Amino acid sequence: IDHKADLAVAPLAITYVREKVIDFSKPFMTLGISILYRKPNGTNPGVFSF
Amino acid sequence: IDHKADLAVAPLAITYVREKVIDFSKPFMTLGISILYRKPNGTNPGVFSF
Ligand SMILES: CCCCCCCC/C=C\CCCCCCCC(=O)O[C@@H](COC(=O)CCCCCCCCCCCCCCC)COP(=O)([O-])OCC[N+](C)(C)C
Repeated sequence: IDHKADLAVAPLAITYVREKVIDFSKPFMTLGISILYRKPNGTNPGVFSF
Repeated sequence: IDHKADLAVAPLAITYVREKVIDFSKPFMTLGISILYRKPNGTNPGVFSF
């Protein structure tokens, strides 16, 4: 906003508030919110696993 | 291009050639190429499968 730079090549996510002030190009990468979880292990099937 | 319209609210996919001629907004829907395939039909091998 202060013209101390020319581009902003970075993980700068396009949102409502930033678009109202500065201008973005079209997205070079799209994404979202996802879930981390520990990969299953199978070292405990229960004691009546037979 | 002939100014016989004002907007183009439609499934008009942003590509290289169309962007060089007309101007698009930022995407309201993102997508890609995916695969149709028939859902697995269970494969019951009969009731006398033993
Ligand atoms: C482990 C140690 C050994 C113990 C056992 C030793 C004994 C041997 C025991 C059993 C032997 C069985 C023979 C094999 C049959 C093939 C199976 C089949 O595909 O047919 C079908 C079964 O229906 C039938 O079985 C029709 C067979 C015709 C008559 C055979 C028995 C004769 C009767 C007595 C005369 C005997 C002579 C006289 C005796 C005094 C199965 O169909 P499917 O393909 O699985 O799927 C369904 C198909 N569908 C969806 C289209 C409906």
